Amino acid sequence: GKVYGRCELAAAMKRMGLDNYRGYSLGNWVCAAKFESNFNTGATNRNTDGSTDYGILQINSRWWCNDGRTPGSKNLCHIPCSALLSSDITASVNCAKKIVSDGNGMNAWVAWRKHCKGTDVNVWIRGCRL
Repeated sequence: GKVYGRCELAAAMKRMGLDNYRGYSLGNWVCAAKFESNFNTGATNRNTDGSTDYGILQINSRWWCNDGRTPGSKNLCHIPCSALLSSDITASVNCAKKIVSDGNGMNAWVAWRKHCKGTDVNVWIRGCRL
């Protein structure tokens, strides 16, 4: 589990095809990861309902991944939640693509909605030479 750099993560996400995935430019995804986890792939947050949020994009164990300890995990991304704490963002990015395609866009992420939606997201990739 590592803390990525901003341009480091922008480059990895660009490579994985997130740029304009579902109409969302890259700065959206980099802003969302900054505010969801401060770029830390190992972050976990436990919730009052017994679900936990895993990794760089704080993906929740009730809906998206299965950790074994969560009431009625749908496991919609078909992954163990531990896969989402790896230094390699691949599992997180592929599950994030199912989440943004679920019908509510990037609004599935509370941090994106509060801290990124409606701000200038272009700044999050400035300087990166992508």
